[PDB]
Amino acid sequence: SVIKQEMKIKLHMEGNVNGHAFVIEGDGKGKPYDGTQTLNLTVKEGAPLPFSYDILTAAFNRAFTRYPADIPDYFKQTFPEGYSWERTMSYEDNAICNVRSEISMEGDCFTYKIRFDGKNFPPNGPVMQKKTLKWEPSTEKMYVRDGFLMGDVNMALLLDGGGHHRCDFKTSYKAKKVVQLPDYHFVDHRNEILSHDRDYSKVKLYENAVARYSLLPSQA
Amino acid sequence: SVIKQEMKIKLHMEGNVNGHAFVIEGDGKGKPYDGTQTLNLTVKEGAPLPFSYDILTAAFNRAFTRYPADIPDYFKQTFPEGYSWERTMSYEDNAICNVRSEISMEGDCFTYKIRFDGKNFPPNGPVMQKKTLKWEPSTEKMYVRDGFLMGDVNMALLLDGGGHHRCDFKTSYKAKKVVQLPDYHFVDHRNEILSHDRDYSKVKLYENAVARYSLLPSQA
Repeated sequence: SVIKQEMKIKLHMEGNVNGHAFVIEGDGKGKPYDGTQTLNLTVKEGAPLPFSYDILTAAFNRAFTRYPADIPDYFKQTFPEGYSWERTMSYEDNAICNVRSEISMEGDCFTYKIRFDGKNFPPNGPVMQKKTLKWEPSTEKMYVRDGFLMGDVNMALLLDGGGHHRCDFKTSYKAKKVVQLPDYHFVDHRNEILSHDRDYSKVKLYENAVARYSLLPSQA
Repeated sequence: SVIKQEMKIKLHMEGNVNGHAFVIEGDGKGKPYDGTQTLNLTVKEGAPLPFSYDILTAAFNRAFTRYPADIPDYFKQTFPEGYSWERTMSYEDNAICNVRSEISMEGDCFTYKIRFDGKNFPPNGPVMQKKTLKWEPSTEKMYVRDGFLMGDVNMALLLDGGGHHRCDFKTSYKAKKVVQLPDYHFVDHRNEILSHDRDYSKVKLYENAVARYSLLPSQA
């Protein structure tokens, strides 16, 4: 127990999407070993945000993932020292976001330092017209590369007028300390905005994440 | 009924990979409602194949998917008229495969006509050096686009060595008749070569495939 049953979170995000600068801070709590967490996010500059808040939410810590015992837990092993991750979000209309987060801990509180850059979103697309409703749930594919951990996930925004808008995430997760490396595996996610105000200047955000091998057995 | 509890398969693939021409035929059988199947495949022209057989396996029919009653089964509903699909396989060293399959039915037998083109495999890469061991199991994400069904999946080739070579599959599945369209969902896979002669001129190939929604409940 360096990672406790219950851990708090603090976070600072600096961002810019299609020219628009903003700053968001968050406070929250979760249960690393259950893989659940809840954050309260507050826009401190750049309100009201002229884009879909959904592009931001996965930026706001795989320490909150239920890991089974037969899969080494890359993320919980790197604490107290921590880790950082970097991600590219590639949208099917050629927008991209590049994100970096640096994760630390002190006592029972994680702290994140986040940079968020989005660009080339079409001005009449679903992101810039706030036409998204949520992220679908997902299955991220986890795999070791050059001594560290990668995660790739096919994501999808549910639009009103129930089509989808696809986005591919690739993330490199880098432990500060060397750790027992896991075999290829999956992390199932469901990310959800539970409540927001009109502007999305205040958001309550929840994630459930559960790591696993395939449900399907191997044939002899 | 139409799709029986047991359906036989016959197929014919015409292929080219890095300039090398080949033809493969196969016979076998499966259980469309269990999502299981076995194929016995034979290289008719182009032996010995100079590249990894693994790049071909996913080309060798989502009617072999166990669908739960609460998710419309797009693939079983298109029979007996059939369907076709078109796929890009995009490898991380920028090799690329483009694949087409036309799927038909006679009585208790599916027949496929497959066109496989692969190119830009680097000559010391693991595909042309036959350093691949298998695909990992995967989770394909299914969503409707303009009245048909797309499936995207992050795939990975386990390497003789211990690392992985990533490949992204994008597939359009086009039913030949109007059919009840499913909501966003997931198909889990595990494709496996069970046995092969030494040149892979004979190969016994197995797939297990089960459709579902997220394992994780929503939060209200």
